[PDB]
Amino acid sequence: AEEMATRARAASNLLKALAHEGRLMIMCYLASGEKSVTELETRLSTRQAAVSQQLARLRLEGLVQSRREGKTIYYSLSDPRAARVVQTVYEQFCSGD
Amino acid sequence: MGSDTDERSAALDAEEMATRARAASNLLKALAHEGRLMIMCYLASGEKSVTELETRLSTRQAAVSQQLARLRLEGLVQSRREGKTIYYSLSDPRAARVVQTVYEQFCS
Ligand SMILES: [Cl-]
Repeated sequence: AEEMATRARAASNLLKALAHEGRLMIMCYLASGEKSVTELETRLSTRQAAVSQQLARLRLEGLVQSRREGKTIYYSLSDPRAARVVQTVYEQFCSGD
Repeated sequence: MGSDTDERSAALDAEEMATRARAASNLLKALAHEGRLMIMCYLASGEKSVTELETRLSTRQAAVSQQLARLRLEGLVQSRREGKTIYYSLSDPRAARVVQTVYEQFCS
C-alpha cells in the first residue's frame, strides 16, 4: 500500500515523460540503435525546432543520453524502464516486429 | 528480387509508427497520473467497487470519484451496478499491459 504509492509516483513520472506523440516517435527510432540529431530531423516530419525541444525534454528526464563527435550529436536510449514501456505500447513494432 | 512489396515488408514504415504513436500517446496521457495509476493497479487484481477503492486508497473523499470518472471517459475502466454496489473493472487491455509493465510485478 505504502509501497504502491512509491511505485505509482515513479511510474507516473515515467509516463508523463513519455505521454507525447513526438517524443514517443523519437524513443521508437532510438529503439533500433543510436541515431544523430540530423538523422532524426530527417526522419521526423515536424520542424527541427520541435525535435530539439523533444530531445531536450527526453534528456532532462533521463530517458535519453547524448554524445558529441565533432559537429554531430548522437542520441541513445539510456533508460531500461522507458524502453519497456515503449516496447509495450508499440507491441514490439520498433523491434522490427 | 527488388519487388515493391518485398522492400516494403523489410522497411519500417514511419507513418504506421506515427499512427501507433498517437494512439499510444493518448493512452499514456490518460495513465500519467499517480492517483489514476493507483486505481489501475487495484483493478488489475480484479473487479473492485468504488467504496472499497475509497477504502483502500483514500487520497480524499472526492478525488477517487473524479479520477474514476476520467478513467471511464477515456475508456480505460468499465462500470456496473448491483443496487448499492458500483463495480468497476479494467476495460482496456492496452492499459492493462502498460500497468503490468510499469508495475513490473506489484498488482498481478
Ligand atoms: Cl508539440
